[PDB]
Amino acid sequence: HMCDAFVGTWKLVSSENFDDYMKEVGVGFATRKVAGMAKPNMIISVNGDVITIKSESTFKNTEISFILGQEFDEVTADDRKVKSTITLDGGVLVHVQKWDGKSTTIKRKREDDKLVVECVMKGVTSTRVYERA
Ligand SMILES: O=C1CC(c2ccc(Cl)cc2)CC(=O)C1=CO
Repeated sequence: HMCDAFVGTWKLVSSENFDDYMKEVGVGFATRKVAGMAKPNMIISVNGDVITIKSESTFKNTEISFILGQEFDEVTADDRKVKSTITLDGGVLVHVQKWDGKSTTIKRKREDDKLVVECVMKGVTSTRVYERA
Protein backbone atom coordinates (compact mmCIF):
# COMPACT_ATOMS: atom_id res chain seq x y z
CA HIS A 1 0.00 0.00 0.00
CA MET A 2 3.32 1.91 0.43
CA CYS A 3 3.33 3.79 -2.71
CA ASP A 4 -0.41 3.55 -3.71
CA ALA A 5 -0.76 7.28 -4.14
CA PHE A 6 2.09 7.25 -6.68
CA VAL A 7 0.59 4.56 -8.84
CA GLY A 8 -0.74 5.70 -12.16
CA THR A 9 0.04 7.36 -15.45
CA TRP A 10 1.50 10.82 -15.15
CA LYS A 11 2.40 13.44 -17.77
CA LEU A 12 4.90 16.29 -17.38
CA VAL A 13 3.23 19.68 -17.20
CA SER A 14 5.97 22.00 -15.96
CA SER A 15 9.65 22.16 -15.49
CA GLU A 16 11.86 24.70 -13.83
CA ASN A 17 15.66 24.98 -13.87
CA PHE A 18 16.14 21.63 -15.55
CA ASP A 19 18.89 22.84 -17.91
CA ASP A 20 20.99 24.01 -14.96
CA TYR A 21 20.38 20.75 -13.11
CA MET A 22 21.49 18.78 -16.17
CA LYS A 23 24.60 21.00 -16.51
CA GLU A 24 25.49 20.38 -12.91
CA VAL A 25 25.10 16.57 -13.45
CA GLY A 26 27.46 16.83 -16.42
CA VAL A 27 25.06 16.32 -19.31
CA GLY A 28 26.37 17.50 -22.62
CA PHE A 29 24.88 20.23 -24.80
CA ALA A 30 23.06 18.12 -27.37
CA THR A 31 21.51 15.81 -24.80
CA ARG A 32 20.44 18.77 -22.69
CA LYS A 33 18.70 20.36 -25.61
CA VAL A 34 16.80 17.28 -26.68
CA ALA A 35 16.06 16.01 -23.15
CA GLY A 36 14.87 19.46 -22.19
CA MET A 37 12.21 19.47 -24.92
CA ALA A 38 10.70 16.16 -23.86
CA LYS A 39 7.28 15.91 -22.17
CA PRO A 40 7.49 12.42 -20.72
CA ASN A 41 4.77 10.08 -19.53
CA MET A 42 5.74 8.30 -16.31
CA ILE A 43 3.94 5.09 -15.42
CA ILE A 44 4.31 3.91 -11.84
CA SER A 45 3.10 0.49 -10.73
CA VAL A 46 3.54 -1.83 -7.76
CA ASN A 47 3.46 -5.61 -7.66
CA GLY A 48 4.15 -7.00 -4.24
CA ASP A 49 7.36 -5.40 -2.97
CA VAL A 50 8.50 -4.42 -6.47
CA ILE A 51 7.95 -0.87 -7.70
CA THR A 52 8.29 -0.10 -11.39
CA ILE A 53 8.77 3.40 -12.84
CA LYS A 54 8.63 3.65 -16.62
CA SER A 55 9.21 6.82 -18.49
CA GLU A 56 8.25 7.20 -22.11
CA SER A 57 9.16 10.15 -24.29
CA THR A 58 10.27 11.16 -27.68
CA PHE A 59 13.81 11.42 -26.24
CA LYS A 60 14.30 8.16 -24.45
CA ASN A 61 12.32 5.42 -22.80
CA THR A 62 13.57 4.28 -19.37
CA GLU A 63 12.40 1.63 -16.94
CA ILE A 64 13.48 0.80 -13.44
CA SER A 65 12.13 -1.89 -11.07
CA PHE A 66 13.27 -1.99 -7.49
CA ILE A 67 12.63 -2.88 -3.89
CA LEU A 68 12.82 -0.08 -1.36
CA GLY A 69 16.22 0.10 0.33
CA GLN A 70 17.86 -2.38 -2.09
CA GLU A 71 20.52 -0.96 -4.42
CA PHE A 72 20.27 -1.59 -8.12
CA ASP A 73 21.89 -0.74 -11.44
CA GLU A 74 20.22 1.99 -13.50
CA VAL A 75 20.88 3.37 -16.97
CA THR A 76 19.71 6.95 -16.93
CA ALA A 77 18.01 8.83 -19.79
CA ASP A 78 21.36 10.59 -20.51
CA ASP A 79 23.16 7.24 -20.53
CA ARG A 80 24.92 7.40 -17.16
CA LYS A 81 25.48 3.96 -15.57
CA VAL A 82 24.61 4.57 -11.93
CA LYS A 83 24.07 2.71 -8.70
CA SER A 84 20.65 3.66 -7.29
CA THR A 85 18.90 3.24 -3.97
CA ILE A 86 15.30 4.32 -3.44
CA THR A 87 13.70 4.66 -0.04
CA LEU A 88 10.55 6.17 1.39
CA ASP A 89 11.04 9.04 3.92
CA GLY A 90 7.82 10.16 5.33
CA GLY A 91 5.78 9.61 2.26
CA VAL A 92 8.46 10.96 -0.14
CA LEU A 93 10.27 8.65 -2.45
CA VAL A 94 14.02 9.45 -2.22
CA HIS A 95 16.14 8.16 -5.13
CA VAL A 96 19.94 8.50 -4.83
CA GLN A 97 22.10 7.84 -7.90
CA LYS A 98 25.85 7.33 -7.50
CA TRP A 99 28.40 7.31 -10.28
CA ASP A 100 32.00 8.32 -10.85
CA GLY A 101 32.38 9.64 -7.33
CA LYS A 102 29.31 11.88 -7.81
CA SER A 103 25.73 11.72 -6.43
CA THR A 104 22.35 13.22 -7.32
CA THR A 105 18.99 12.83 -5.58
CA ILE A 106 15.54 12.69 -7.17
CA LYS A 107 12.63 13.22 -4.72
CA ARG A 108 9.06 12.37 -5.72
CA LYS A 109 6.00 13.42 -3.64
CA ARG A 110 2.27 13.72 -4.04
CA GLU A 111 0.99 17.25 -3.63
CA ASP A 112 -2.69 17.89 -4.32
CA ASP A 113 -3.45 16.09 -7.61
CA LYS A 114 0.16 16.39 -8.81
CA LEU A 115 3.31 14.32 -8.59
CA VAL A 116 6.12 16.74 -7.84
CA VAL A 117 9.71 15.73 -8.69
CA GLU A 118 12.69 17.57 -7.31
CA CYS A 119 16.09 16.80 -8.85
CA VAL A 120 19.05 18.00 -6.78
CA MET A 121 22.74 18.12 -7.84
CA LYS A 122 24.82 19.92 -5.16
CA GLY A 123 23.39 23.44 -4.90
CA VAL A 124 21.19 23.15 -8.00
CA THR A 125 17.56 22.06 -7.92
CA SER A 126 15.01 21.47 -10.61
CA THR A 127 11.30 21.04 -10.03
CA ARG A 128 9.25 18.96 -12.50
CA VAL A 129 5.47 18.71 -12.02
CA TYR A 130 3.42 15.85 -13.39
CA GLU A 131 -0.38 15.49 -13.58
CA ARG A 132 -2.58 12.48 -14.18
CA ALA A 133 -2.74 11.49 -17.80
O1 LIG B 1 13.24 10.06 -13.12
C1 LIG B 1 13.24 11.14 -13.72
C2 LIG B 1 14.42 11.38 -14.59
C3 LIG B 1 14.85 12.83 -14.51
C4 LIG B 1 16.00 13.07 -15.53
C5 LIG B 1 15.81 13.09 -16.93
C6 LIG B 1 16.86 13.41 -17.80
C7 LIG B 1 18.13 13.70 -17.26
CL1 LIG B 1 19.36 14.10 -18.47
C8 LIG B 1 18.35 13.72 -15.84
C9 LIG B 1 17.25 13.39 -15.02
C10 LIG B 1 13.66 13.77 -14.88
C11 LIG B 1 12.35 13.40 -14.26
O2 LIG B 1 11.39 14.20 -14.35
C12 LIG B 1 12.19 12.15 -13.59
C13 LIG B 1 10.99 11.97 -12.92
O3 LIG B 1 10.70 10.92 -12.15
